[PDB]
Amino acid sequence: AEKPKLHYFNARGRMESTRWLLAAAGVEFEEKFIKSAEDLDKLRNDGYLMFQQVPMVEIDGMKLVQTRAILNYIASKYNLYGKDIKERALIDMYIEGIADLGEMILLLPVCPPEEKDAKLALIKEKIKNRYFPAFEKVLKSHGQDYLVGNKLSRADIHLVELLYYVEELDSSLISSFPLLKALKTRISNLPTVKKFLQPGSPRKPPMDEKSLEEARKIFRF
Amino acid sequence: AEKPKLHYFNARGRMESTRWLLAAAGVEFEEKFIKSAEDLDKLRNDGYLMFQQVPMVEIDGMKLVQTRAILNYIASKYNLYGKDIKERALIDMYIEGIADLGEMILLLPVCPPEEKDAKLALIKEKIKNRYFPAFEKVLKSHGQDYLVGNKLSRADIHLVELLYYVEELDSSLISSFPLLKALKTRISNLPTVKKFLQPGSPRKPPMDEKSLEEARKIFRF
Ligand SMILES: COc1ccc(CSC[C@H](NC(=O)CCCN)C(=O)NCC(=O)O)cc1
Ligand SMILES: COc1ccc(CSC[C@H](NC(=O)CCCN)C(=O)NCC(=O)O)cc1
Ligand SMILES: [Cl-]
Ligand SMILES: [Cl-]
Repeated sequence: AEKPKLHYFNARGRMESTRWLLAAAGVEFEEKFIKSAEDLDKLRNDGYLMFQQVPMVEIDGMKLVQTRAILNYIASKYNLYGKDIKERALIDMYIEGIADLGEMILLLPVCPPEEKDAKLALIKEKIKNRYFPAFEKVLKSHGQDYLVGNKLSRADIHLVELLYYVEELDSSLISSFPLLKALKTRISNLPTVKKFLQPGSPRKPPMDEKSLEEARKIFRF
Repeated sequence: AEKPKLHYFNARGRMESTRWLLAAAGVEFEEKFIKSAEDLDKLRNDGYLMFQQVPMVEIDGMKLVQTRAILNYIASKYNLYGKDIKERALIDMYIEGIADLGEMILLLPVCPPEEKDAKLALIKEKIKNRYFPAFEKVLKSHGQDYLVGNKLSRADIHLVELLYYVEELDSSLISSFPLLKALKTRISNLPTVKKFLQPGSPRKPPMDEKSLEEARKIFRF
């Protein structure tokens, strides 16, 4: 066959959820790091990018852009997208809420500086009052180890990734959600995830000021 | 099975793409209009909104929130999500680019007054240089009447819907893109879509200042 090839810059950004999903599925991948605007232009000029943007993933003869297109494909291929159309609907509903919260956290450092205090507070309010309660409620309702179908799915993976980012933001926020804490523990002990969490995997660190500036350069924003 | 029931306010907003897809599929549906913050609060209190937000669609016993979850389910249910995983990947890539552009357009009236003109100019540059070229290129690649698999899919529907919104912004934007023009025409003449475009359907008008203010009251922004 061949290893999926992930085109992005050397940072979490919009590619990190794909790294998590592939790693969780046990799929070895290669990365080709964009180091400059000229590298990105080369991808564009070569016809690699449908909308002149990355992430792009080379997989199974396709050149897929758009995070959701990439993740949907990987999830379906590796049986992490539930068993039927109704389980998929629960998965999609859950992971779109996850993606909303993740997007708020992702973009926080590019908030206008004058807006940062209020928005961080609103993110924390939403975690405590909206998102964490929603997921805790799902887990409490069925009492099962996984979010959907009593079986590992992408929803468990995407959620637990987000829990690591929320921990980085403020380690107290999960304190009143024992079922989310338990899910974090369980999923982090699955062999593929536990390996990804260990030093040496493709897992990327928090984006520092420098890495963000590098993004600003490469992507012209 | 129940008739799908769409919960939203009486406007396009985030529910319009669902109205388009159900109508195109020939699926009869009902709408219950949120008229006040109090109506929204009742749906929230009563447990029907996973993330305390609408759109919400009651379909097949589910209370589905998140537009992409709703659309993914409807598309699968009505054979508008292609015929295999690789077709779904093209569809997803295409409709995510459509959603990106649609989101820019949706949010224009909520731009700070002094940023709006520049935002519109940027949207127009993206239409002409990024998005319309990408979709024209797809249509020219196979020369067929539909974007994917030589068969109607959700991609054709979401795209043509967007072409109507672009027309409202500036009827000149499509002028250099004859294949998109022709898709607009053909999809608009499909019996179901034709009927949806005619008066007295659930299709919603452009949101005016009065409807935007109602949104501000109901959703408290
Ligand atoms: C907060 O950290 C980051 C770092 C990088 C990015 C940009 S990701 C690269 C970008 N892709 C997209 O915006 C795709 C979104 C599709 N829904 C990109 O390629 N930008 C170049 C461009 O748009 O011209 C965002 C936040
Ligand atoms: C430009 O016109 C509009 C009109 C209404 C809306 C808001 S749609 C209702 C809103 N839902 C969401 O934001 C869902 C997004 C999930 N990806 C909502 O229910 N707001 C209430 C709240 O968030 O508390 C946005 C632009
Ligand atoms: Cl993306
Ligand atoms: Cl939504």
